[PDB]
Amino acid sequence: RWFPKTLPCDVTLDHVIVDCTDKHLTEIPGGIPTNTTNLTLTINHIPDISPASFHRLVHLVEIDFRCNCVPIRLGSKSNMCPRRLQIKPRSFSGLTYLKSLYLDGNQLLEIPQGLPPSLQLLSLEANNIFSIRKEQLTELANIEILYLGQNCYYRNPCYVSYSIEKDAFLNLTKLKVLSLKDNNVTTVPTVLPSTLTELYLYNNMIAEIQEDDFNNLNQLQILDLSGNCPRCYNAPFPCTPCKNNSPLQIPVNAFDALTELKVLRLHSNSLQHVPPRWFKNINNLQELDLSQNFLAKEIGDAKFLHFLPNLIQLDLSFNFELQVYRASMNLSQAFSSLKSLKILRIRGYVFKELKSFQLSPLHNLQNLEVLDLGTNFIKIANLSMFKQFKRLKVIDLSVNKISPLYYFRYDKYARSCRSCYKYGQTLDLSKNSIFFIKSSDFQHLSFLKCLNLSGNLISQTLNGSEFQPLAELRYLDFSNNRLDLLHSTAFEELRKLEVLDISSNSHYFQSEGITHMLNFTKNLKVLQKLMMNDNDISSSTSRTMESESLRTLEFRGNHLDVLWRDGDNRYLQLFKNLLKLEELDISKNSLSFLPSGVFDGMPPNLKNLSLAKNGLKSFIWEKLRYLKNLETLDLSHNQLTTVPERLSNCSRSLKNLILKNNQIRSLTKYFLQDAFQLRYLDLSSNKIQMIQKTSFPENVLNNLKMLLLHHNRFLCTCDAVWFVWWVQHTEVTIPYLATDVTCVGPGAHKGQSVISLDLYTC
Amino acid sequence: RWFPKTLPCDVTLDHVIVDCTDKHLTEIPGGIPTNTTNLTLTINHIPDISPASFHRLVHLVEIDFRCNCVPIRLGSKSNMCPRRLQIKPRSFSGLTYLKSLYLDGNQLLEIPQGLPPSLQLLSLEANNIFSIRKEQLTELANIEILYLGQNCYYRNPCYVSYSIEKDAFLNLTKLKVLSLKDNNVTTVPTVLPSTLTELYLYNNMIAEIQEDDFNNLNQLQILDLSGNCPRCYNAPFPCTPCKNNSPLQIPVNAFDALTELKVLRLHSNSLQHVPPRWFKNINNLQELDLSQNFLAKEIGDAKFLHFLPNLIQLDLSFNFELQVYRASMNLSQAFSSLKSLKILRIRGYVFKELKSFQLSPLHNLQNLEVLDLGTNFIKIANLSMFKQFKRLKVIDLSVNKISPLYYFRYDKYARSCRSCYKYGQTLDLSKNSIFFIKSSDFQHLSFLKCLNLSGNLISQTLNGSEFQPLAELRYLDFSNNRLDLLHSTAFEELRKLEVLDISSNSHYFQSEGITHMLNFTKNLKVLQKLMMNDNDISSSTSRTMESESLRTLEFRGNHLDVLWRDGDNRYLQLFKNLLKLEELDISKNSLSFLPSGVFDGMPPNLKNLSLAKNGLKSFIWEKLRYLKNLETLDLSHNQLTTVPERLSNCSRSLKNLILKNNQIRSLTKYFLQDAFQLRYLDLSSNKIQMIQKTSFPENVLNNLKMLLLHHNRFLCTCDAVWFVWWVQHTEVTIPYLATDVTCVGPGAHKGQSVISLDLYTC
RNA sequence: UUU
RNA sequence: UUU
Ligand SMILES: *[C@@H]1O[C@H](CO)[C@@H](O[C@@H]2O[C@H](CO)[C@@H](O)[C@H](O)[C@H]2NC(C)=O)[C@H](O)[C@H]1NC(C)=O
Ligand SMILES: *[C@@H]1O[C@H](CO)[C@@H](O[C@@H]2O[C@H](CO)[C@@H](O)[C@H](O)[C@H]2NC(C)=O)[C@H](O)[C@H]1NC(C)=O
Ligand SMILES: C=CCn1c(=O)n([C@@H]2O[C@H](CO)[C@@H](O)[C@H]2O)c2nc(N)[nH]c(=O)c21
Ligand SMILES: C=CCn1c(=O)n([C@@H]2O[C@H](CO)[C@@H](O)[C@H]2O)c2nc(N)[nH]c(=O)c21
Ligand SMILES: *[C@@H]1O[C@H](CO)[C@@H](O)[C@H](O)[C@H]1NC(C)=O
Ligand SMILES: *[C@@H]1O[C@H](CO)[C@@H](O)[C@H](O)[C@H]1NC(C)=O
Ligand SMILES: *[C@@H]1O[C@H](CO)[C@@H](O)[C@H](O)[C@H]1NC(C)=O
Ligand SMILES: *[C@@H]1O[C@H](CO)[C@@H](O)[C@H](O)[C@H]1NC(C)=O
Ligand SMILES: *[C@@H]1O[C@H](CO)[C@@H](O)[C@H](O)[C@H]1NC(C)=O
Ligand SMILES: *[C@@H]1O[C@H](CO)[C@@H](O)[C@H](O)[C@H]1NC(C)=O
Repeated sequence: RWFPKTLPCDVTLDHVIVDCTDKHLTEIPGGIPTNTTNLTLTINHIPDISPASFHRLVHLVEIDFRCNCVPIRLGSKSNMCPRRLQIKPRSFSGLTYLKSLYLDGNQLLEIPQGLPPSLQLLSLEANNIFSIRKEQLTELANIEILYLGQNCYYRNPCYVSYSIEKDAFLNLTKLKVLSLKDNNVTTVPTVLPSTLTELYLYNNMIAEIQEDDFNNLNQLQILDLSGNCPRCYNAPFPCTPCKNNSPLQIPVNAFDALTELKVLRLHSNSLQHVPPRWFKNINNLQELDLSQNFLAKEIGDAKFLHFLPNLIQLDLSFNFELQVYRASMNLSQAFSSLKSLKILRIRGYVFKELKSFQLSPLHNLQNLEVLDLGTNFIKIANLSMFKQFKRLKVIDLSVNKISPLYYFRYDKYARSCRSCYKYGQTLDLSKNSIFFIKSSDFQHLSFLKCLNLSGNLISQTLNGSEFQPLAELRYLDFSNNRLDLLHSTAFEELRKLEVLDISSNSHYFQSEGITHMLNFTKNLKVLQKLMMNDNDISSSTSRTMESESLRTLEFRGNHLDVLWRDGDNRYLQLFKNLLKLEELDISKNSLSFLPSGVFDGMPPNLKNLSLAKNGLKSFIWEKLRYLKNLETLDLSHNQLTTVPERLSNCSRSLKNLILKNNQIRSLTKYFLQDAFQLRYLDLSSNKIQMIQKTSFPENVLNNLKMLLLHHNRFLCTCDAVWFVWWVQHTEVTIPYLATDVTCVGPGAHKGQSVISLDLYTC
Repeated sequence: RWFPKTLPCDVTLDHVIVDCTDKHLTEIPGGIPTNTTNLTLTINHIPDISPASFHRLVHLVEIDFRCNCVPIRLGSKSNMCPRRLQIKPRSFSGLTYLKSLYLDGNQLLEIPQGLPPSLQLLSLEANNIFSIRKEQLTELANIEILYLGQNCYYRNPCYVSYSIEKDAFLNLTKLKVLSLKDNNVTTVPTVLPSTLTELYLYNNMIAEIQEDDFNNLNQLQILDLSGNCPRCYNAPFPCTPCKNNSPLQIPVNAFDALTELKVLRLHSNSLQHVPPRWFKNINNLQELDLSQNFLAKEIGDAKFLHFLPNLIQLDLSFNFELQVYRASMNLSQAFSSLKSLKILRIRGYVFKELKSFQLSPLHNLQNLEVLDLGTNFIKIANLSMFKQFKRLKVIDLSVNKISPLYYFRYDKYARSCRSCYKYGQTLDLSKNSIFFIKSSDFQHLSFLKCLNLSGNLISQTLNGSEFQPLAELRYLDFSNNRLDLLHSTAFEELRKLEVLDISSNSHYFQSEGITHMLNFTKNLKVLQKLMMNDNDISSSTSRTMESESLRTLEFRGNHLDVLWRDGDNRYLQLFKNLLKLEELDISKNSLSFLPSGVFDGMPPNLKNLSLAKNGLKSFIWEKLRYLKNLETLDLSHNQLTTVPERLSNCSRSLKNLILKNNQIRSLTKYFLQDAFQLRYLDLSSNKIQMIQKTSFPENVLNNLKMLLLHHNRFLCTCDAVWFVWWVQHTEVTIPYLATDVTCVGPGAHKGQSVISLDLYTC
């Protein structure tokens, strides 16, 4: 480079994007390009905005000035904002091309004035604005999107009811989206402009809908009235219900004007009845969320479903009656109306026994993909019943009591300041009480692609006779179980098995004297991936694992340290006969060193090797000559103190060397000499002081995709003159260059960034 | 003190004990007291011993010079010993009073010569000495104890058979203890001096005992011949069996001379028969270890037990037949002979069903205390059977398959280089497959004091009707289960319950929508201690826990960070009504801060409080005024950067302040002013540079039991003059004062210990 | 850093 | 650091 970075911001270029997110700034920086279209300054501590702020920046279409002063309870309690953001007059009115402005999370007291007529989007979430006046909104003639939420709630209280003048929004003739969520609003702020497409009014104090409230809103596609007269039972937040357990009162004709309506969410409204009359003039409804109400009875009746032939998703989760364990699930025949239904969820209805007939109302739903009966405390269920449901993508019985955060969020859509479904048909029996299994349990289920048994009781000496019906099965998640690997024939029946997870089945590996057989993988002739993480495996009766197919083995969280104890050669070839193995994760095996033999004993095609988080205190680098196809080596989070004298005499194939979080204090004189194949190198979080040219030749350095250097101990004396220069001028990506690549001394420069460092005197 | 305090060694004083264990020394230090009786230099890197080594140290009775050069595979692989310890002539022969010498782990090639005639004990374990000659042993006329083991085994191989000359030990007329374990010895080194009391010959290549091998050893109390013709099945180390699965051959009359013999260990000898004839002349046998042999059949017969009326412990663990799941436990009636038996262990016999009668041979054993049938894969057992065994201290069924390292060590006695039994009768059902429970399961067991159900399947909504027979129960370990705390009546039946462990029952706390009732503790009117660690508790339907009795609550590894989320007051009194609570562990709750109300909401008698390992980034010290009985505060492993301006305006009662492992860079000007009650203060592993007198006044400092200062960033300039002086002269214990309390600068003194620092120039 |  |  002719001139160094200097600017503390990622200047991408598409549109000219300047991104100064979380750069510990107290002023907008100098040097921002004149052609800047989008400028982001979110999470900084810039205490004011003036006409100087954006003076030259005439082509700005977007300003993201979020979270420079987030409200006290929302922010960090180490770094509390002492004084609200100040916005002086005239700061925005120069900006003719400005289309989006984001001033959320700045403790603003009022809608900021003097905004340009070009503005289409204004976002003021998480401020202290709880009174909307018509006069304050006339600057927004041309506004289309308006976020006003999260200014009066339990985490950012205003201590009063929210106030919106009569007809405040009406003369916003182009307004499409309006969000007043999380605000302590008491009524729908009539009259609303008919142009509205989305209206978010959830988590508020609206006790009633008047029948003229949505009179003119023909174009409305999304309505959310959730959390008004909330159902408070086991709320993980402060929850005040409406008096007498009352519901949100919605006149039978309240929706008659909403012809175009695609999404209606009535989550947590304490509803007991879903009067069919609501939906008379709503033909095209696609999505209905009725979760967290009191509709256990209404689900038996449910006449309203007769008016919903277009409905793709219906949510009836968490409608149980308190203190009531129903013996079964009374589903309405009405459900058969729901011709278009792709997704149905009925978690938290709370019943003991599921029988095949209770689901009969759904048998003809042609488009049905997802049936979710999770978290129902179901104790009894003949799983063969799902023979009818071969066409379903997912059948979720997760969290039950079978044995042969989302619904409880306050605001799941809240914005920040910053799987095996793809294998085919899936039956999720996770987190259930299944202690024993046998073939009959899976009879008529030969269609299943993924079976999830994670988090059951299964404490069984699997012999190959247990999943015998499941010959289409590609994925078995057997994690968080108590597999007893006595027989090498475990899992051999699953002849189509591509992926097996036996992670966190440590129980029986923790006790001495117990025969385990890790050689069970010869039998599984299509197995691509095996996960046996966190099993505490320190003993094995067989001494090799063999497979012709296995590409990936995750072996983290075991005791290879015991198996490879110095002077015990028995297990040095444990992975040798995994002949296709490209990827081996042996991180967290409390390996303080590697005996000779470990690398010779690796399989031939090893591409990607993780020894992360072991406590490695030493490492013979020369032994990487045995791993002739090695491309990524992960030695992160260890106690290594030195790099090889010559990486090119260790491994000519290595592209990615991860050394972050070690105890390296310098580099060897010719470290990277000749390592032309190297592309990525992470030396971050070490204790390096100096780096000379001999170690980091330009030949090799300038071909790196990335070089990570942050969190070291750089000495910024005139001995550092080459490195400081090189960093300052190189094209090579070096993340955190303007935040965490800093000098620690000498004196003057202590704390100073290497990129700002001007060492004239040399 | 008049003089620092410069020797790098704990000078205890009883006998004058000088201990320089692990002090990174390369020479014996100067200044060792002339009256030194015991000197320890184990784990250092002192490369030789000379007549200078001990010149002045004339009263020495013991030298522990262990592990200054441990063998390559036994030692650290970062810091491998480059060259064996050298012992020059005349180094020991000045020491007239020397009685013990420990030169283990120094890579010595030969028994060191020139030793004094006063010497009673010589230890040479973990060296490279594998040939014993008579000539080399004549210096030891007066030796009583001789450790020669661990010079030829898989971890420290000599590559040949061990050699002992005929009659090598015979002219050691005072020899009592001789250890040749772990040595590749092929025969008992005859003839042995009759004076031998203990003889350790385990883990060797001894295929046969000749009948003259122990002819003259009337005084022998302990014999160990274990691991000779080892049973190699699931050995966690390299194990070579005798050919044809042969046993260690022991002539029927081999023990006839051993009249005094108290302990006989025949562990891992591949024995099939225990011929009664062995024990004909051994009256007083107290301890017999027959574990890891092939005695499944012999246990049915077992005629030899008839000759063992004095036997206190019998071990028959791990004798199962490979590939054989016995339907029951064929115990001999012979067992009834064992009148004196206190402890019996029969782990790893491997059977399916235990019935009450199989134990009938033991019914009259009056002195029986411990019956251990662990690790037997027992699937069925009526636990009421133990009605007969009310007099037993412990009944261990740990590691089984019931549902209504030790035996596998190489050398368990190997030396290093450095519970609820007390409640009464105990039934350990740990690590079993018990999924459901009910009252009948515990019928006739009302005698039990401690029940251990740790590590079962138990996934049940305990209602108070499950342990109803157990009214003497003082201790329930319910850990590593799946408690479902739906009912507040859980555990109320156990009216004598002093201690309850529901730790690591996180399963059902990890899923949303599930009602949990932490208020179950009101009912339990004698409960002293409750452990509910590692439960992931982030949701609770009740908002208080009440108890009149509870002294200790361990709540580590939960989510108080969610329960006390800023702006949610509901849980701020969660512990208030634990009225007798003296001790609260709320470490590992990922608490980045504490909201106001947390300390006002603590119970009145809180004495010690742990907030360790939370990520605390700040802390209002002034709110410790609410904890008027606080005595220990543990804020270790957090991100705190400052201490209070005045600890005495925060808490006048605090005795023990633990601040280790934080980010403190300086102290407040008057930190400890007036804090006369303070006794312990740990400031170790921070980033402190200077400490002035104003912060650490003498009147407060000199009353400390302990002050921890290591692993800081001390700047050793003339500004440090008071602190360097104070550290140098004080009586107050400061651990690691000569190892990890060091200057980091300026220049000259970088790395130097504060205690050696001479500041004349200031 | 003899397990 | 809007969950
Ligand atoms: C939502 O508005 C209500 C009232 O309209 C606020 O509740 C009042 O709070 C003040 C100060 O705490 C009390 O003195 C009053 O008793 C309350 N009035 C009524 C009528 O209930 C509430 O604080 C607002 N919510 C938030 C989160 O700010
Ligand atoms: C124990 O002694 C045997 C000799 O009985 C040693 O085994 C020899 O090892 C060398 C390796 O260099 C072989 O070439 C010999 O042929 C082996 N001989 C036999 C008879 O097995 C053994 O190494 C010794 N054990 C240890 C642990 O040092
Ligand atoms: C087969 C049922 C009981 N069983 C058993 O006899 N054995 C035998 O126990 C011994 C140790 O595993 C061996 O003889 C082995 O074959 C067992 N080993 C394991 N791991 N699990 C069992 O359920 C079990
Ligand atoms: C009691 C039998 C089934 N059951 C139940 O009805 N409930 C009810 O389900 C709802 C959620 O826990 C509540 O109404 C609760 O009372 C349950 N809650 C838990 N935690 N565990 C059960 O086994 C269970
Ligand atoms: C830039 O701004 C426009 C309008 O605000 C927006 O639609 C676009 O996605 C923004 N692009 C980026 C990368 O921020
Ligand atoms: C199985 O269920 C658990 C939830 O209990 C989930 O974490 C996991 O991703 C699921 N497994 C797969 C393969 O989808
Ligand atoms: C697995 O291991 C043992 C040898 O330790 C052997 O008995 C068994 O037959 C092997 N089986 C397979 C399927 O590889
Ligand atoms: C000191 O040495 C004697 C004799 O060698 C020994 O018996 C004694 O226990 C040792 N004491 C201590 C405190 O190490
Ligand atoms: C219960 O059993 C486990 C062994 O599985 C043990 O760790 C624990 O200490 C035992 N509990 C008590 C209270 O002794
Ligand atoms: C608190 O009590 C004592 C200090 O008196 C200490 O031994 C104990 O381990 C401490 N534990 C916790 C959890 O605070």
